[PDB]
Amino acid sequence: MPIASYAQELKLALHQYPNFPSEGILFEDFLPIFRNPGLFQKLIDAFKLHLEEAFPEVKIDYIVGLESRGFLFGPTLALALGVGFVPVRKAGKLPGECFKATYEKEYGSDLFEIQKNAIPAGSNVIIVDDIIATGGSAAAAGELVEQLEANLLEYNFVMELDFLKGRSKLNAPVFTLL
Amino acid sequence: MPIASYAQELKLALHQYPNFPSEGILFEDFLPIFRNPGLFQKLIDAFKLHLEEAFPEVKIDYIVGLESRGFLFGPTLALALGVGFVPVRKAGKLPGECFKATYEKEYGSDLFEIQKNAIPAGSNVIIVDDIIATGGSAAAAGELVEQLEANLLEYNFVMELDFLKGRSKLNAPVFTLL
Repeated sequence: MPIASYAQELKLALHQYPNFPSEGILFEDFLPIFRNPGLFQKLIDAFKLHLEEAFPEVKIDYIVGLESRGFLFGPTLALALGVGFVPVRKAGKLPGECFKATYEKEYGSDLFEIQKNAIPAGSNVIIVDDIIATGGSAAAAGELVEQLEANLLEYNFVMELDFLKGRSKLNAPVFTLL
Repeated sequence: MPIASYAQELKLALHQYPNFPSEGILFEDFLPIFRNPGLFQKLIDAFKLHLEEAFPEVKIDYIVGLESRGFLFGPTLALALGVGFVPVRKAGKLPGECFKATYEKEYGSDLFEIQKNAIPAGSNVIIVDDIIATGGSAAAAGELVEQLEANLLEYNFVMELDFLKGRSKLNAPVFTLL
């Protein structure tokens, strides 16, 4: 059926890569989806249909995409929904005043930013990305949305993979298409 | 003229930032465009209008976008045109067999990749990105398209900025919207 029909076709288009990006990790490459407009259309329609059914009476203001894979489908989904798109980037890339969030890893940390004036306080947003695994960048994006005094309605991911490092807690509902 | 109207309105949405990313460079941020679906669509319509005039009797097979600002509008443009999208990424990120190209800077280098199986030989391609300044990544992307034995029809950029380091030679015509 509908969302499930699209999910099925998209799953079959993924390419499996064992031991990537590290040994033991079974990677799934979604890039083939973008190479074919027929498949790309179904990816966007699947998320659009999901959001229309998940929030029939709640207004979505922005799609927040995570660098860089979330940039591949997030902006198009935003346009398809008639809403704005705002990126979360690795620190040091965005111009202007930015809110910052840190993801502490075993060794070192990952810094993320979002432009302070990009989303008004009270806005409702959906954070999107390709893969949800350890969840570091997703959790960080969540903190940034909170600093903007915006509401995180849900996270939308294309897939879930096991990067062998456990899972960081996400403080919002999660929908994973595949 | 339609494309003139789009360009003028899009230019007004840009935000200036002195000395970014480094001292002496006057940056222009196009991110506000994506925050407004009406403006975002005008950006897409502007590039569509250009390509329809530039390649009336030539089939475009793929839009190749550069990481990561090219990912913000490249996929969207691709789907709007009904063609495929393929990313060029900084080395070490893409899964699968990849072609490699190096951008030699004065005191370092930037390595780029494209998946070998992403584009069939003989395909017609348009490379897109936000800013054309030094042209380093753009030149590397051109070399990658050549390794795929594909035809580079043109480069499409949103804007041109002066990064104070000259501009590398590009082996294909260039179109800059703003």
